Amino acid sequence: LTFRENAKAKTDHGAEIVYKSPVVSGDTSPRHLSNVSSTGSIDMVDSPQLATLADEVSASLAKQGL
Amino acid sequence: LTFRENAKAKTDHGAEIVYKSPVVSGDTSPRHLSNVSSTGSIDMVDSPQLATLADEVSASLAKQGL
Amino acid sequence: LTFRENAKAKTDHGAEIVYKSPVVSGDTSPRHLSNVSSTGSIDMVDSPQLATLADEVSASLAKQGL
Amino acid sequence: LTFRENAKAKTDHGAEIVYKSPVVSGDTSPRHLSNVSSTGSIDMVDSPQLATLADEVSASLAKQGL
Amino acid sequence: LTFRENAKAKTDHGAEIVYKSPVVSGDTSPRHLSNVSSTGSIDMVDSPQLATLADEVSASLAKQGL
Amino acid sequence: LTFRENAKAKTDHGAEIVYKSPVVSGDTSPRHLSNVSSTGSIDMVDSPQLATLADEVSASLAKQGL
Repeated sequence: LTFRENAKAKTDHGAEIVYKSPVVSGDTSPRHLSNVSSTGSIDMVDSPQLATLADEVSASLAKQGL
Repeated sequence: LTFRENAKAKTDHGAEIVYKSPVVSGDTSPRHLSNVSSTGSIDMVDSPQLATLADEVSASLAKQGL
Repeated sequence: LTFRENAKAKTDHGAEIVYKSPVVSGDTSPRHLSNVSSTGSIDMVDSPQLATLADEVSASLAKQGL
Repeated sequence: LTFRENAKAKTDHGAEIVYKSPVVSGDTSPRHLSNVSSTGSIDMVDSPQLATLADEVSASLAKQGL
Repeated sequence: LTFRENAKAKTDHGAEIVYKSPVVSGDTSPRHLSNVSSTGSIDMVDSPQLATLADEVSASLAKQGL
Repeated sequence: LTFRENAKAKTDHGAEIVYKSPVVSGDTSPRHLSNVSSTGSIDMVDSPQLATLADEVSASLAKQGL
């Protein structure tokens, strides 16, 4: 009884072989990927709060969040 | 009884072989990846709070968060 | 009874072989990766709080956090 | 010039107050949460490999992983 | 100038107060949480390899891993 | 100039007060939490390798790991 498994990359006359090899030359920058699984929760995810009150502000409110 | 497993990369006449080898030449900067699993929770994730009150502010409120 | 396992990278006439070898030449700076598993919790993760009250601020509030 | 900040929980005639206090009476067991940020990598995450060859096995292969 | 900050929990006639106090009565056992940030890497994370060859095994292979 | 800061828990007629106090009565046993940050690395994390060759095994291989 005989079994053969072969995985082959074969080149004559001089060129590159890339075998099971991830190559990343480009710049990689995914931004703001939110994966959320929530039950019964109060979640602020990727949800920054910016408030500015400035230059002669009276009797005034910024209300943010939950 | 016979078995052969072969994994081969073969080049005649002089060039690169990259075999099972991760190559990263590019710049890597993923930003703000939030993965959240929340049950019954009060979560602020990746959610900075900035408040400025400045230059003649009276009787005034910034309300942020939870 | 016979077994042969071969994993082979072969080049004639002189060039690079990279075998099972991580190569990182690029700059690496992933930023703000938040992984959160929360049950029944009050979690501030990657959620800094900055408050400035400055230059004639009276009877005023920045409320942030929990 | 006056400011008053109040957070109040008030009870007449005898009952529990739970204030900013996480309470977990249930059993907590999240299983197999994989968070993966990958660039140019060979990653096996949460990916066990089980191989059994048993009881009269001849000239045979189990091939797993990357 | 006057400022008052109050955080109050008040009960008449005898009962529990839980204030800024985490309470965990349940059994806590999260399992197999993998958080992975990978660049240009060969990572086996939470990925055990089990191989059994047993009871009359001839000319045979379990190949696992990388 | 006047400032008052109060944090108060008050009960009339005798019962428990838990103030800024972690209470853990449950059994705590998180298992197999892997946090991995990898650049240019060959990492086996929480990835044990078990190989058994037993009871009439001939010309046979378990290959695991790297």
